[PDB]
Amino acid sequence: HHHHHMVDEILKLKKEKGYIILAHNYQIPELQDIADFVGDSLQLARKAMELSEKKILFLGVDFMAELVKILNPDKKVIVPDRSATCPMANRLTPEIIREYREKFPDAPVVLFVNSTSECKTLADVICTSANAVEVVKKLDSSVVIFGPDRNLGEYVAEKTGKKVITIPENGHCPVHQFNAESIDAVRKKYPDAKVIVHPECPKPVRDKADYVGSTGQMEKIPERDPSRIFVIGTEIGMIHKLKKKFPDREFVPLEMAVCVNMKKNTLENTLHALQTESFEVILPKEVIEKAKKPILRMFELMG
Ligand code: SF4
Repeated sequence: HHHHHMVDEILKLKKEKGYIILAHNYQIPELQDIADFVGDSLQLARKAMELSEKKILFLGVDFMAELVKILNPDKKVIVPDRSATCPMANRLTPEIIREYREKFPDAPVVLFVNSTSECKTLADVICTSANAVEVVKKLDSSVVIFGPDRNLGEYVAEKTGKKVITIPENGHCPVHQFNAESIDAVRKKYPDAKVIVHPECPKPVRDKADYVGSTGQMEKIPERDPSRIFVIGTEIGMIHKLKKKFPDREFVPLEMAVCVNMKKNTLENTLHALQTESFEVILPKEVIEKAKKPILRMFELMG
């Protein structure tokens, strides 16, 4: 295979230099295939608490790389592209969080994992798409401040019956803005297919799906649902993941949806990262100390 040179050297350098490679489900297939662990944000966060390797190469976006670092302050965490980020986070700021705390006195602040580490220092609890409902359900409050994703917060409100105040204004993931007409059309094309969508999708898409869940939840659905065809409403990288796990099922994208930031990582720049052991993820010690609290609370509210 024509990529063999990069694949072979990545595997050699990872072993020689003592790295574990963690990747998100939206990474390109070629990178998923060289990673030691590929999962959703919650699975990556849990893996980050467990792993023993002294050095971590993380393949995803910066806020998750930083979460890995927060949980492993004394390990070296590197990423191949230091600009890979989630655009939804930048609109959420400390000033907005403090404004809303005052506006809603005793409402806990629940931040989605795609948020700056600075913002996480101000959060009561972190969540991911997988556990947001569970986290908010278990909190001792009928009102929560939630951000940055409005769709996820609205889904949480539905599922919990609680008041969810979303910050900032119109925070959303462009990748998951499918139109529900795509579900109508695929219902006609494949009448027995099951439609699985991400909770970051807008409400009419969520409401027309058979299942709503994180990418890790999506991967578990075929363990219990014997359907021959699944239609997948999330970023295109998950198709490869699902097809690998379940070669005897068919996975159809709801629409083509690409996260440009997730695609910044390539075989070439991942090789360069292992050659140079760059770019290290570095945070102020104060940020680690403060942000770890709501991250650890997330795990306390699950189990
Ligand atoms: S897919 Fe959406 S929410 Fe996830 S990193 Fe990309 S822009 Fe952010």
